[PDB]
Amino acid sequence: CGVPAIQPVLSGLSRIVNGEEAVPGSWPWQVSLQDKTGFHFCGGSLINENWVVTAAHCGVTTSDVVVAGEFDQGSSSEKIQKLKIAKVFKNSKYNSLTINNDITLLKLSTAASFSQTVSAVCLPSASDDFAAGTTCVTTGWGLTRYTPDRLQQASLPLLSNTNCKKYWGTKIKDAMICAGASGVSSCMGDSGGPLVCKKNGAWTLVGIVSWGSSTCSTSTPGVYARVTALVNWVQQTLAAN
Amino acid sequence: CGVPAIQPVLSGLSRIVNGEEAVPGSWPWQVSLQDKTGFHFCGGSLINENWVVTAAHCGVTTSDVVVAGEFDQGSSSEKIQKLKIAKVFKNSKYNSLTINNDITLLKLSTAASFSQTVSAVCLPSASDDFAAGTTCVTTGWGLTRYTPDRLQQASLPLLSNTNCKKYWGTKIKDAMICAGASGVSSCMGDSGGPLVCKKNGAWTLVGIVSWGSSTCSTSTPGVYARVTALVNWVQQTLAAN
Repeated sequence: CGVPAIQPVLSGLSRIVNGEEAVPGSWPWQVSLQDKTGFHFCGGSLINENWVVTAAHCGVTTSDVVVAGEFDQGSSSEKIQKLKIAKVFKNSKYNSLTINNDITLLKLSTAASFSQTVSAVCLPSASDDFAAGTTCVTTGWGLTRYTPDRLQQASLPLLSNTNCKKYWGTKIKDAMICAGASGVSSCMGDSGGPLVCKKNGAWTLVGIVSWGSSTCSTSTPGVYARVTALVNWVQQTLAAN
Repeated sequence: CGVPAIQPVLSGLSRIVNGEEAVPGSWPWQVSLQDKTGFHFCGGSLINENWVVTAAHCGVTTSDVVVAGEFDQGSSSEKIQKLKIAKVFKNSKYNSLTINNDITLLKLSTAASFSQTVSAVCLPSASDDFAAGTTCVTTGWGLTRYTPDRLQQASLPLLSNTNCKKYWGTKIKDAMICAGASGVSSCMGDSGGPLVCKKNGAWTLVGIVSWGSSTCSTSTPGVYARVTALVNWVQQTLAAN
């Protein structure tokens, strides 16, 4: 896990304004979530061939589909896997008013076929420490909400929650983590999309997109679900189903 | 319904900055929603002795309590009714990502005792037309989220959805309505709290608080669930339960 067969290329432009285009297939856990009608509404991350992790505030149901292997949402030409959802597991601690504990698991009906362009992100241990100032990467088609239809990426640093409160105040809870405000926007991440950091040669899922600056400010950090705080619940859910 | 036994007094100060204090008991349908621990997290409105209407994004469950007859949340001295919730009816069309169709009904276990300070707001017909520019009133303890602990009120005008889109863009859906940006803030309304307008001597529930300006701007309108679009669902739910 965490080692793409097609390696990401990250340039200085990933650090400013709205990031830059990714190399196709270089973020192989990134999936798109489409509703009954084919409309892309959220992101998510494969954690193995049968399970996708996304945000609870996406409100995914079993009439939505998981789309793997995608790069260009405007191309009907690329090999993709449209996978049906058999069951949705929303974290019971999710507070839909503060958006705290913002995580949901999706169990697929049939397994994805892992390949060079479809494979799993690594999950952290609950005890892992990702320090403030660490450069991490967020990816998604979140800029289409306002414009390129190809997968974008940005490099942005983690913040301590204390420093994140200077921007967002009391909305920041312990199961949250912030990144950005470094002169680059966080809006390329879809709701539910990944924030990953490279630990010992492998990319690890550190955050899930919860919300960001209402104006895509380059000086306002994104707020993510903190995966260390929720990974025990993830592993308990996989073991019981 | 819609005719308080204690009549509201609304002065010019209800029109600017953060509104003004209400006369005690003059908004008798206003309830407070408290969790297991007594913490006030949302508002709502009585529509009869057995049913409270609030917003779906409040995520109310049967371990929360409805508190009626309140004025001063810091006073342990006033007569109030703490009412248990027997069942929660979230509108199935609620989209937790756009906050569209943001309405939930609460059926009480035991009826409230209606009085001078506890009584019901009127519901509109689906076909009622509340025109842009109509002065309406929002009430709540929403300023405690940042400060007075007594019930506040503000007068603010309705906007057409077209004009509301100039502020909020594509987040405005048909089951929504906006009010304010007239030099007064909308933040005194709790999530799920009422927006009422006086039609033929009776106060009618026109909106339910969905979200507002992240900085409580006096030039940014509040966004509410549009009750005309959801009242048929309300009446269908009351008739089947």
